[PDB]
Amino acid sequence: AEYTLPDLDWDYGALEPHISGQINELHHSKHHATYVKGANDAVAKLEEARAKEDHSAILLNEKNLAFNLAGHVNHTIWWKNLSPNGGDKPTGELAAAIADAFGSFDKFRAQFHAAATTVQGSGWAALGWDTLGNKLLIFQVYDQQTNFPLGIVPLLLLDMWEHAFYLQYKNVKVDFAKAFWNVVNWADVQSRYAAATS
Amino acid sequence: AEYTLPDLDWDYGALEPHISGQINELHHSKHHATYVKGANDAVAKLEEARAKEDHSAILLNEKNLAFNLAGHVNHTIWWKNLSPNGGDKPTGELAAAIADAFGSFDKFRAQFHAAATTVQGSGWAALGWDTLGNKLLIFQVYDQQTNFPLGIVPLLLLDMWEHAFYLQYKNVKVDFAKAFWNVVNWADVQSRYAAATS
Amino acid sequence: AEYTLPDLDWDYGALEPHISGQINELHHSKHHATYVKGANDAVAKLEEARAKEDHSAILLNEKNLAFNLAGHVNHTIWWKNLSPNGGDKPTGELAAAIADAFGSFDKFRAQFHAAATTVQGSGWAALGWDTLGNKLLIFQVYDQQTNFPLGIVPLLLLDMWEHAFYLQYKNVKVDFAKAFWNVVNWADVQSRYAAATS
Amino acid sequence: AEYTLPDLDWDYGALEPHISGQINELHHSKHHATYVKGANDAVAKLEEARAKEDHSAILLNEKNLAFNLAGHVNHTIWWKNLSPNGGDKPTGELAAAIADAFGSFDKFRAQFHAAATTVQGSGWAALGWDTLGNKLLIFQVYDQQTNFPLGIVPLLLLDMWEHAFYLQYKNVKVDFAKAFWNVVNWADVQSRYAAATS
Ligand SMILES: [Fe+3]
Ligand SMILES: [Fe+3]
Ligand SMILES: [Fe+3]
Ligand SMILES: [Fe+3]
Repeated sequence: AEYTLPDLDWDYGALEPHISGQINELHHSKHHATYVKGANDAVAKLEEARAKEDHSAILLNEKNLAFNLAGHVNHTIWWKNLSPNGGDKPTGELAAAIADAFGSFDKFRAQFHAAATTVQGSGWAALGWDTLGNKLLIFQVYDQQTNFPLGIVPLLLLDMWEHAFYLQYKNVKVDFAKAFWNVVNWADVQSRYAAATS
Repeated sequence: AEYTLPDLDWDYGALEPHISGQINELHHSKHHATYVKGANDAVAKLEEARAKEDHSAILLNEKNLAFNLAGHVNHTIWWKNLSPNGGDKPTGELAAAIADAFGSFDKFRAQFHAAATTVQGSGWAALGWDTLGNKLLIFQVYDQQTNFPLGIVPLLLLDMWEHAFYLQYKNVKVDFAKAFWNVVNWADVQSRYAAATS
Repeated sequence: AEYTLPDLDWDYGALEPHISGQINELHHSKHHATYVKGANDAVAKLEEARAKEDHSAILLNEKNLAFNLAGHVNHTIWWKNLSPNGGDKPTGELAAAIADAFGSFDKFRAQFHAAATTVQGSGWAALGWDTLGNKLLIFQVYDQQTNFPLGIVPLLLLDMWEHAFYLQYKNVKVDFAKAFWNVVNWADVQSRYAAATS
Repeated sequence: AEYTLPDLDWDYGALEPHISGQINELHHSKHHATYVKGANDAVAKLEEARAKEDHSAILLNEKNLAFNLAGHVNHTIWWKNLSPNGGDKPTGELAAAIADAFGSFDKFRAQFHAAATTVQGSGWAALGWDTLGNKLLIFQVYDQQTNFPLGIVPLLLLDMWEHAFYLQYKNVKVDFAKAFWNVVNWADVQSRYAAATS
């Protein structure tokens, strides 16, 4: 049926001071809200293309279908990764996963931070699981749909779009990508991981 | 451990006349061969970055890791999708999947063809399963790692890179994307699908 | 010698209420400031690559050289296009240029607005002169360095990066791309045009 | 008026053995031929959009207008840069330009080669003149329209698209990017340069 904008497991301001409630609202209710509709639209148009056997604009339908389903898919997980009782570090299976995968949790943080802070333009930092080589990796996502292989299982995302922190951190993304760690929903992450390795 | 170039379930010329044996060789032994090594390299470099806690070139490591693991991941499936005893149409569960998903198998072919034939530059045509909205969709992949959402399960791919058909079809990709259907490994596709819906 | 961040021909708040002084500062002193240094860096690195005859990271040097020189080049013109005594419409030669080129000034505005408001991610709207076919065209720039032909002469740019209006307009870029017209430096534009046709 | 496919200043095989006559034909008469029409089309469509004040597909019109005018613009210069009586090295003003700009002609070759040989996917290697910082630089062009700043003056291009050498060199682009130098039209380059500095 249709894609729909999902509910937060918390109150828009749950995250201060690390993330502005202000931001959360706009993000969820505005920006997510949107991808959810483009998503639905593009699908719709393909529906119609095929029904009229006219794929003149195929290039454009695949690009909008890609772009919104993708922002929709990342913003959904972004929410789940966030949490007011989140923070510290991962434990057990995931935590181990991490150190063998990146040496230590700090090693991983580090790279994750670099990943995120150097996107040239819009983008995201993502920890995904490689079913290919059963590895744990970090990709630097450009925009919402580019720069990683098909089949990767997402684990922890961190929105680096300017609308993700400009109201608060302004031009200092560095500060925002730091704050980020203080609300990370490790639980959600650990679940995501278990499932993917299963 | 490392990524490795996989073995074909057939003899390089199994596919004539639809695809030149010549091509298959070059493709497998040359082009795939390569992505498999970049893949391994980029991983390696990240290993080293972190070990030297120097992520100055993070942008470049994530881009090479993305680009080769991605060509590696697509060329692997590309092989499996191909088959000398392949062809005709899908049956059962997948075949049904298809008609409710794109109206008919011809409707789907059509769109799939358009998808593929209009890439602006390098690229691929891909049928992937949406775990999000449990849908069956077609994406137009640019290069090897761009233009589709994270978490999509690949089902049927069709390499549209010039090195995929220039020796044979020259500038007429249209002809090649047609021939394509005659060696499609529906079996492989139907399996891929069952698994993803499971 | 080096690229340098240029001086504004006005006071940071000259532009309210159409553009926040706040924004102008950040933009100029922060974001521009930056591209000007990446610009200088990347150049520097190429200098060094060649001096050590090691172009292992060529991919990355060309990408940073492209990306910063490009943001540097667009933000420079962006400033010049802006003006507190700007506005209304173009006159004379340019104004004529425009109507034969896009039918009317409103026709052109319209398209220019659409151009800008639909970028998928970072980007800009640009009016450039085609020395090829001596035409006047509008391109939709992605990020800072992609989506237009080599040799185009820039005439009027409009920054659509989220950091260009989020503090003020928040998620409503539409509103910002409207306000835009009220400070357009037609004079600067008309000069730019004369020169290019010469 | 319209963009038109230009005439070569030589016979399709003028370039063997360095470039296959076969290739030249296909390239000129097929691939160029095409960009010249997309070019004309996209323009046409914008014409129509505006006439119907319907810019729903603006994203797609700007992308096709960008992509074909760009391949059209690069392939045009590509022809001019090529020459049967070409080769050796540049002289006078340009030659000097080069050594102060990249240290030596070999330093420049080197970087130019690296530039070209590592494109990830489609792309080109380009020497352009920076009116910004009056510099001489090399950019790595992705596809046909991405990866360099607006306002760069093209000087020497080298098509790295697979259809530019696969028939001949197959997967060994390295060999082709070498051969390249043997037909470079320095004259054309030296003129291009004089003009740009003027
Ligand atoms: Fe976002
Ligand atoms: Fe391939
Ligand atoms: Fe900006
Ligand atoms: Fe070409």
